[PDB]
Amino acid sequence: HPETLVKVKDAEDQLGARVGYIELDLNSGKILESFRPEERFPMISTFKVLLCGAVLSRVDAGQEQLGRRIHYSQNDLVEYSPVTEKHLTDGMTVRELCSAAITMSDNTAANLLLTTIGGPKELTAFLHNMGDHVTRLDRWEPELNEAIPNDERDTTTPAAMATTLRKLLTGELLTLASRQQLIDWMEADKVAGPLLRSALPAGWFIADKSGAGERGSRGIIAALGPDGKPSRIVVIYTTGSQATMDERNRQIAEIGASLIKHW
Ligand SMILES: [K+]
Ligand SMILES: [K+]
Repeated sequence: HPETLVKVKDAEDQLGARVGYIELDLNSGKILESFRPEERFPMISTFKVLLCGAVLSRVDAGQEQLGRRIHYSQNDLVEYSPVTEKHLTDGMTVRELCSAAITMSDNTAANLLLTTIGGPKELTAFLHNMGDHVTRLDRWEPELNEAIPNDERDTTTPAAMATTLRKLLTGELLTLASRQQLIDWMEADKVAGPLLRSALPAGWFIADKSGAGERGSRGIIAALGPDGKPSRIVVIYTTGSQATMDERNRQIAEIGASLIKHW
């Protein structure tokens, strides 16, 4: 609904930065509303859902086991690795790493998983192979969060990310076991606290992944809907703002409040 575009525009006024937005019908794939749908924005941590989608695809193809244990060392730890920093000696399984990466925003976990699939180049190849010719991952954590103005490395567009997430959560790319495992990881409630979840009415379903990077970069991807069943995909990104994290969060939430109101 255009009333939501009013809020997206208000957000740009408040943040002094670009905001990309898209609302997609989960069932049909029809774009319901958009703002800067084909402009690039850093994916930041939202790329982790795509990463684990590629991991699950390999599990489906028998090239990976969710129960496989991976050991690493202090040499592998990068900034913000809450789960991995405490399993240096125990190691972690592929399943535990995807859970840590998606639900706990663990960066080392994402790097370990990137290594298992062949790195940024293979994630990008995976994306292209499924029809996403826009999204690209070029670097590892933490450099992929640089958000350099006008840099296309590690970026997506609201439209590409929304369409790719729909394909991952519907259709045939993943087996039902994998689709649901991906959704379950996105449903866990740990990170996306003050964003779209804060605006969600009771009984509504939401599977999401938010991210924050350098230079004001922020983003969230989500599948949500009433009655514990998702029916739409929403993708919001912004980069370049000098506003506080709290200010950026409030704007994203206000956009969510509007989307819900005019559902
Ligand atoms: K290393
Ligand atoms: K989540």
